[PDB]
Amino acid sequence: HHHTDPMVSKGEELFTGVVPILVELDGDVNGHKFSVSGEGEGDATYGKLTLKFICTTGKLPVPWPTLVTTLVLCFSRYPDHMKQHDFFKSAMPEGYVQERTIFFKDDGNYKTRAEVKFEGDTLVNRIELKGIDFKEDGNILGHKLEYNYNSHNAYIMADKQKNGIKSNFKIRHNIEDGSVQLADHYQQNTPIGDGPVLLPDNHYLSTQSKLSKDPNEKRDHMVLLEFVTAAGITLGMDELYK
Repeated sequence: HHHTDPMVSKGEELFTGVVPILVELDGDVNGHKFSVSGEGEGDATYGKLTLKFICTTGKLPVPWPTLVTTLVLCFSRYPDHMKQHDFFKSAMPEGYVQERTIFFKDDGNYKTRAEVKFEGDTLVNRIELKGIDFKEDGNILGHKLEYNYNSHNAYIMADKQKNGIKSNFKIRHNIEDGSVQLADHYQQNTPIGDGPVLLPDNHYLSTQSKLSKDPNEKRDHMVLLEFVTAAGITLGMDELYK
């Protein structure tokens, strides 16, 4: 890697090559307590994540797809002309707090708080999840969601007052009967360290995820292949290719 901005070189230097990932979640949804462990690898050069998650308490009391957004946007591919907008890498290695409220339309809410930071060479995502006001017969506690996932765009805006970022975005979960369960995401990220961070201009992250199962695995689990790419800022003075 070679950038003219030493602040960019610093972040890029930590996400060179393949980085091992640990994910830890403690959850309580309507008093159903559960835990999830995840392991895999991230490759920020390709925006590529490969993760396997296991429910360590037994059967997951909510559908796996409802946890995908909660269960490491520092592995996003930022194109070269946008690297000065990568908040996520700039906060490393001390890390950042990621907070969300997820409103399931006509159902309950998840509240999440995560610390994303390095423990030695390992990127760790440690999460507390609280779920309240879910319908026992609804799409979530009723397990009526399909085991699949769509492509989304998450718009990222600076919050200069907290030296962080915020995002609002909608996830669509396919229901078994061909309908859709909307999940409205509100997100804020703040640095853990007191050092400076890159505060971005408005842009979006483009996501694509595939869910699968390990045919040899007897525990309740999810295999996740995810790609994340930053976009929405164009290159040139009108223009390089014109």
